[PDB]
Amino acid sequence: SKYVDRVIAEVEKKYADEPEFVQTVEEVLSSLGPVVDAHPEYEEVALLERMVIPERVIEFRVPWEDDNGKVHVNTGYRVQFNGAIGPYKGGLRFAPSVNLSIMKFLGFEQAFKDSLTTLPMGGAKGGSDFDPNGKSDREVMRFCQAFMTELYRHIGPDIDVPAGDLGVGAREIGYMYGQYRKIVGGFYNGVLTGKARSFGGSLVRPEATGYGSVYYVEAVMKHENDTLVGKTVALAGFGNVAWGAAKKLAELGAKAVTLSGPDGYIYDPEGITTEEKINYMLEMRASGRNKVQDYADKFGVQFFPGEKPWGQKVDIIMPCATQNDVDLEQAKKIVANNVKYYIEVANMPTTNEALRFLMQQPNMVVAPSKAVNAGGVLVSGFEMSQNSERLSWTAEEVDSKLHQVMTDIHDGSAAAAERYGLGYNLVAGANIVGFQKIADAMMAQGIAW
Amino acid sequence: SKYVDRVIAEVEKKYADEPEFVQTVEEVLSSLGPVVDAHPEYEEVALLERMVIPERVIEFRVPWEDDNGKVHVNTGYRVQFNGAIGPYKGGLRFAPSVNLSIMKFLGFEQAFKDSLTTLPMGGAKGGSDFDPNGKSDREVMRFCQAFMTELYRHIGPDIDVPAGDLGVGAREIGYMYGQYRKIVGGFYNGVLTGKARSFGGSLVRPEATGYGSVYYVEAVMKHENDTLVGKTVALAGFGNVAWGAAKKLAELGAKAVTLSGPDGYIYDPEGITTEEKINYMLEMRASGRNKVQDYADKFGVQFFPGEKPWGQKVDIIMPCATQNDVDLEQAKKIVANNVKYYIEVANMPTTNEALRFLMQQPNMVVAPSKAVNAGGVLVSGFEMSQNSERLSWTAEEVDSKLHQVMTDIHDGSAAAAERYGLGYNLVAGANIVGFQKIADAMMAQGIAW
Amino acid sequence: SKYVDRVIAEVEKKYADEPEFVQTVEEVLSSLGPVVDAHPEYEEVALLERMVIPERVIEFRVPWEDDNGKVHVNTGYRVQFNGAIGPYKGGLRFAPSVNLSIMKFLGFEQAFKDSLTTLPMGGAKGGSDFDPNGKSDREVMRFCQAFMTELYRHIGPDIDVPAGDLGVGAREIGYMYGQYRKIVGGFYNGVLTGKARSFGGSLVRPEATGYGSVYYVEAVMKHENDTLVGKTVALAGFGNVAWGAAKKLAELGAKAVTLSGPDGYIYDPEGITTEEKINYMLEMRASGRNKVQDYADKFGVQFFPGEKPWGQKVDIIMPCATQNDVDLEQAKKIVANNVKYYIEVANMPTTNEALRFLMQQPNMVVAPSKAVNAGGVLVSGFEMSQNSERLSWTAEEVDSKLHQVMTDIHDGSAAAAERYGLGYNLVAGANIVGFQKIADAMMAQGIAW
Amino acid sequence: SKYVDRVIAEVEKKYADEPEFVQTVEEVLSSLGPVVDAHPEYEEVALLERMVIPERVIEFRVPWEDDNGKVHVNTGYRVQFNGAIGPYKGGLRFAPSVNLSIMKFLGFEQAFKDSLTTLPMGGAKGGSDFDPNGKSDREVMRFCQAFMTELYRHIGPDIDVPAGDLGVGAREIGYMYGQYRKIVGGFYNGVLTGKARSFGGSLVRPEATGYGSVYYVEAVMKHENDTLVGKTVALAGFGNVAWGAAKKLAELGAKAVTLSGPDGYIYDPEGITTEEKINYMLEMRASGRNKVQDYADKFGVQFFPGEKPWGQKVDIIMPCATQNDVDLEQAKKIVANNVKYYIEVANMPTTNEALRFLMQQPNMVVAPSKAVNAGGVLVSGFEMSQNSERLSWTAEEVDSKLHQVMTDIHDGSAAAAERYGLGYNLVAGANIVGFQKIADAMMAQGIAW
Ligand SMILES: N[C@@H](CCC(=O)O)C(=O)O
Ligand SMILES: N[C@@H](CCC(=O)O)C(=O)O
Ligand SMILES: N[C@@H](CCC(=O)O)C(=O)O
Ligand SMILES: N[C@@H](CCC(=O)O)C(=O)O
Repeated sequence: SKYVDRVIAEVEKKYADEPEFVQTVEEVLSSLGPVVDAHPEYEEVALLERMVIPERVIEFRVPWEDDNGKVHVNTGYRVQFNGAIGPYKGGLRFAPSVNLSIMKFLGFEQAFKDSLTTLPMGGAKGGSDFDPNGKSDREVMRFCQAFMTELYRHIGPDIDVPAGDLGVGAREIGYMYGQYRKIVGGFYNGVLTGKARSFGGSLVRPEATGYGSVYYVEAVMKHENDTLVGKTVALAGFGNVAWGAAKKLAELGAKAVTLSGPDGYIYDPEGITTEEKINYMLEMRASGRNKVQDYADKFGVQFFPGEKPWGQKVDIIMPCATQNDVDLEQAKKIVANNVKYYIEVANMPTTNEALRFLMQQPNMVVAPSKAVNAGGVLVSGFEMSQNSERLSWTAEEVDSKLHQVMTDIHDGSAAAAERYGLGYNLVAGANIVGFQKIADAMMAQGIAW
Repeated sequence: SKYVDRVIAEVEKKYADEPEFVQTVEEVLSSLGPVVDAHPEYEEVALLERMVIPERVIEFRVPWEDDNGKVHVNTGYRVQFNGAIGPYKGGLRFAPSVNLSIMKFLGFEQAFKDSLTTLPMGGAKGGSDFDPNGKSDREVMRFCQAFMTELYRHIGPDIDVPAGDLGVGAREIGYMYGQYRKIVGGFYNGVLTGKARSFGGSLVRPEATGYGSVYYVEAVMKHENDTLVGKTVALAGFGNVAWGAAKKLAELGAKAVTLSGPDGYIYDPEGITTEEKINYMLEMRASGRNKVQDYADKFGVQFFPGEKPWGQKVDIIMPCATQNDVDLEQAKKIVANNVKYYIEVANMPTTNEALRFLMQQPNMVVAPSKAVNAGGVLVSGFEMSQNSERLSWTAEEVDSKLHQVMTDIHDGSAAAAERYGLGYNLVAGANIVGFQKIADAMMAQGIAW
Repeated sequence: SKYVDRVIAEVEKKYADEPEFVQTVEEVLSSLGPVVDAHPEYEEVALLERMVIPERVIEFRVPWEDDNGKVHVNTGYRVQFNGAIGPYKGGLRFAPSVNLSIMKFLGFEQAFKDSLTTLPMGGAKGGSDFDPNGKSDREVMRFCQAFMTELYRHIGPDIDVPAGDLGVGAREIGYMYGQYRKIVGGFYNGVLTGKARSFGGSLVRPEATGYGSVYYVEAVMKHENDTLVGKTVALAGFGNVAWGAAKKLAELGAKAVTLSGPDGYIYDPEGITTEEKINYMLEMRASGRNKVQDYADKFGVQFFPGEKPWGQKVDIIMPCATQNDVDLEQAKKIVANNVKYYIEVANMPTTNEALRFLMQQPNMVVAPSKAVNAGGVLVSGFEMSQNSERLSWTAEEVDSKLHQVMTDIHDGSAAAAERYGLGYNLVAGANIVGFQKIADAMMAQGIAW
Repeated sequence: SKYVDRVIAEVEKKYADEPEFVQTVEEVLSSLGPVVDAHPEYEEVALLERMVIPERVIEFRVPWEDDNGKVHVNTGYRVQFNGAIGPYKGGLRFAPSVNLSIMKFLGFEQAFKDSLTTLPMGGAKGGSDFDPNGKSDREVMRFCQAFMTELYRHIGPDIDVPAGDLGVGAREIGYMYGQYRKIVGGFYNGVLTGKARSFGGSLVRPEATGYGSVYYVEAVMKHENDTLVGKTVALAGFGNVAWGAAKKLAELGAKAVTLSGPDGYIYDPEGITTEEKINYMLEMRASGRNKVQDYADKFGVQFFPGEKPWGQKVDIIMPCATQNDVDLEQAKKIVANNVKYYIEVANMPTTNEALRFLMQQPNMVVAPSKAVNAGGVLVSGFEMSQNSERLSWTAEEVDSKLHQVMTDIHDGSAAAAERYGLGYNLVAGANIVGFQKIADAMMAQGIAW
């Protein structure tokens, strides 16, 4: 589509200094050509040009004092990218690399991911260049208070609902929420999600991302007249997502056979499928040692230091740890191994070069992270519902809806790709399904945003 | 000061992509060494590190529709840099070059300028990459409405009071204000300054910047046991500031002998000192022709196309038009001419290379724009007072205070430079006087911002 | 002006059921032809069509309980007609005849009157069909509380500042204000004017309307190379306005020779010029007897029952009591008497037939009430200034400004009439001066309201 | 008055547990008998019963963390006692004895004091049982932030304007204000008074209480056909008030001859009348040593440890330090000495027994602190005016109004006492003048508060 190409070119030029953002826009917009060409009305109201500029961006100063009385200064961000279909929604990331480029790219993708859930959630991202590494609990608390002392005026249960991400977990959400309720003088606990149960968090929260990713893979098997049962799976990490996936894979008849750490990776041909094995991951996580070897030492399984587990021959690859984990190098190994299922779980775990490549392979099934990991934000949506109803749902209620939605995200994507003649292209399908709802809403709302 | 050098280095690295901002910080902070070295307490509360990061930055999407029904999208900014001593305050600039770097640099300087006025005004800057050139009146109106539809929630008479700048005049202020009062449902006319008289603008508004700059030069003459009477002056432009200065120079016994346009410059040895001559500038401005030749055609005076008037031998140089007007090339001519008085009137009309150079010259007097052009923002402060009192002052009241303050800005700067042993360095003096009030306020307010 | 005629015709048709409003619009708009014909731009933005429709109208239910526990229901109004040049401003009228027509007509005229003061005040009117006659003090208090319990959300010191009118005096203003400050939880005493001194009322309040009307007449004498000294004056009423006028006439060398009541009128060839005489009016007012005879009984002066004092031969006629007091019948007597000065003081004290007639008389000077009685609202403006400054001015400060403004309202009107070639037509002049400021502001504010 | 006696009896019974409050009510109400007996209408609307119950009381939890990371908990109060004539107004006291009783008594008296100023200021008091003694600057800052994090929602420039008192000075006001402006997102610097100049404090602030007390004494001399010149004066303390009084006494021809400290008192027959002597007080204050001996060591003047200076024979006694300083014991010495002028400067520096006693003495002049020390709150009122006008007044403007008002507070009190036949009773006169304005306002505002 000439219209699409034109917007990408203008973006590339205007936001040259924001490489991460430019690439994401290109990647998403480029898959929408067929849809946009079928809707000339979009161009007339400059829809794409509007979409690529966040509704509102806020940056602010965050001075705070350490345990020694020294004053530090960081910068806080919240990018409220698109609120056409629900209050802004998206996690908070505290990491020294954080800048506007990275917030806009994650925030643009968040809009598409949130649109897929089928719930009324807009897209946003925020965070700070504050580095939680090595800070005391008390230091993290004062930072969170000073961060919220400004942030509170831009968010709220019907406006913008943040949540956790890298560097931001239950603990930080708790401290921010305490400051919020104090300043505002009321409860409004739907202002943040990822909360502890005592003040409104949802059951299935910890399992959400991981289980969700397995329900999606299940819908993939079905599509392909195949089965999870018996399948082996390579994971990355030993964290939350990895824990949740391993757990549900095992329950489903499958088994994970690898985990990974900055120190290397393990191989466990038996499968991280026991209560004892599965639970230990929590331990290692706890431990704060940050080494995957511990599992190998504990269970007496292979530990290959300084190596990715992308070389092992398995049925399914699920990268659930960090960005740009799988590169060309690793993709080629995966290919060579004749792995059919490549399922992104963590955010942007694959480089593009790697992605196109995997995508050129005819026999392969490639699932994009914005769809596969939607389970967590989907449970954040259920948490906002529970908070608005002022009650809790049972675990069975939450898990059962989680399950039905993840299946629909898969099926919907396929149907959409197929409709625009793209085959079984889950990557473009996720983009298309996500874009359509947003477009419909923006077109109906007129030219205001 | 090691502390100062350290903050400049961290700024240079962190905001590499914001060259204009980096340079301004270096230029201002570097002159404060003596003051900072005398106040060790500043470093303990990380004062400079706080100061260089704006309290709050807001960017937002601005879709709007042209006379033909085509939809355009621009981006709006408001950088609320420092509000320690008054509501945020600073102009709006509509120009296609506008970006965050430029907003932060003008907004950082605005804090120092506003601090010098002696009135309670903080520092901010905002605007859009919208280009008013070639737009209809109706188009500018719809843009201003859509811009304000988001902006209103961040400003207010006690919070942030914008005003005009490049691309933003009475007309735009009028349209934004109409939208504001409609959305908010009340009067609150102190929300913007630069208003027309019918709805609360102040007398002496149009003359403000120009007259103020002449009262300052007057205080310079006095300092130097000299006199305006008889002096000749090179101006740049034929606009508002130039008009106001010429006018007051003439009244004071002096006379301007040049004006300037993108087309060249004129020389008028008699002096733009008559009602007829003086008033014609308004005409040319009106005319929208944008040519200084008109004056030469009209009055039959020299017109040197494609040339700056920096070569003419005069007593006083007052650049009142555009940035980086006076470069090394032009400074060397000025030097060669044995001009003692170089008085910046327009904002950053001189490059640094040019500035250091002029500043190395022992016999010369160099006045920085943040002090010299304070007259306009000073009248904006009087306008907020009048609006808060719900009455108007007479022209004599406003002009008489304008006069006394500009004298004090000069005298104060000198005294300050002298105190820290810098001689009669009006440039560092302006920075020091401005910084001190802000520092005092931030130190008293604690570590919150 | 064809444009003017067209708007009047559309008004007449659309608001047929609002006779009082239709007539006022016609009367005012018809005098603006020359101004509108000189400004084609007005028609392009449909300025007059906008002006004739109030920005906002609010009507509301007012249940309240009497001293016997019976529940009564009345209706409350506030018409916020035009706020282009200041917060809405205008009195509250409690009378059983009150309806929307009457509120809109008084509110449209209030905009023009407020514009003449030269202060930033918009135009509004409000009130209720509640009848204070025969109610207890306690009943009036509960009514005022219930009326304010809804009204408070539409007004405020920067939004809409009501004040007294027929049926609403200091006492009612006090009760409404008490309810306001309780609901809102703060002071904000600039929300209402006409307050008692103890909580922010202004000195010269009681004298305001009356004195103002005499300062205006003074400017008329000057215009006409004449003098107040020695002049005799027919007043109507024995109330506030009459009291204030008599008082200042006497001080100025003149003397009133009549007063009036529903019972008839008195004639006092000596002049209501003594402390004893002057003060007695207050008595009669107090007395609540409502009879002008009391003065005649007390001072032993003529009392002609059931008669208007419009028949007495005097230098100046100043009707300061009720509407449509002076009719054709009375105008013809005035004419026959060769009275040159006819000065409306009370609101619409003359019927139109009467007005045109007086206006056709070549030798006569006719002053419209919107200008002549501006003194009261002008002191309400000074009260808002004092409240905003959080201090009181002295009586001399208030009276001296009152005086200078009333002179300017006269002079300005004359100059304006003369400019559009209308002669010394104070009636059209008041309309023109008032309209111009409002137009300027609306044109500058764009098409929002 | 039976009505008065009845309200005192009901107060005594209902607030038995609040001794300080009960006594103050009795003391004030008992002097109002004559006024109340002249206004039967008061009893009908239960005016006194309303007056003795604060409009609103707020208490709140204040957790905060010390320099060692230990968590402390204190309690915060704000009693908004009466807002009939202006926003609530009154200081903040941080001392371990603070409780509701003490807040209500100081807050009830504050209403009467504020009413005397003639400015629109209501009456309030607040504070905490937090003890600033021995805390670090950083600790006081965190406390002030946590205190304001709750307090901000109850105050504001038009609602309730706190200020300093025991334990709360410029430094604490600065820290609270910084937190306020951060939470609220705007300037609103009129929210607190006693601010540093850099962010809106008024000139003459430090001198205010002391100078004011001397202008009042001056009006007393005049009343009594006497003179300050030559008079000697016993002060108490070496603080702010003492410094200000000594200073102005000296300028006026008088001289202080004593100062006092917890360590004893000094006698300086020459007079603390030199720049050197006067300025040294600041030193001692600074020093934080808390000993008056320093002055005696420095100037070589008598130092009587563990003794009050109430025994020295002087013309005028001005207790300017602490409560219940002058007891029966000290009063008897004063009496014995034939001192005619007893002028309370500090708050409640005299016990009642002592007060009645002094008051029974026929030849003596006794001035109550609520009137004499009104100078400070009067300058706080001028500061709110300056902040609302968004400018500064000169020192001469502030001092000259200070002077005229203090004279009026004296004269007004005398006239009032005399009117109700009480003689020259400055104590009852202050109560009566204060009560009358408040009563007038409450009666006009109806039964809402
Ligand atoms: N950080 C997760 C959770 C966000 C949310 O729950 O709002 C994400 O990227 O979706
Ligand atoms: N644009 C002018 C005016 C700003 C103002 O009046 O706030 C400046 O740079 O100062
Ligand atoms: N009722 C008066 C006073 C209104 C006011 O003071 O706002 C009028 O018609 O002007
Ligand atoms: N604490 C002083 C000052 C209070 C104020 O300025 O509001 C008093 O008791 O009056």
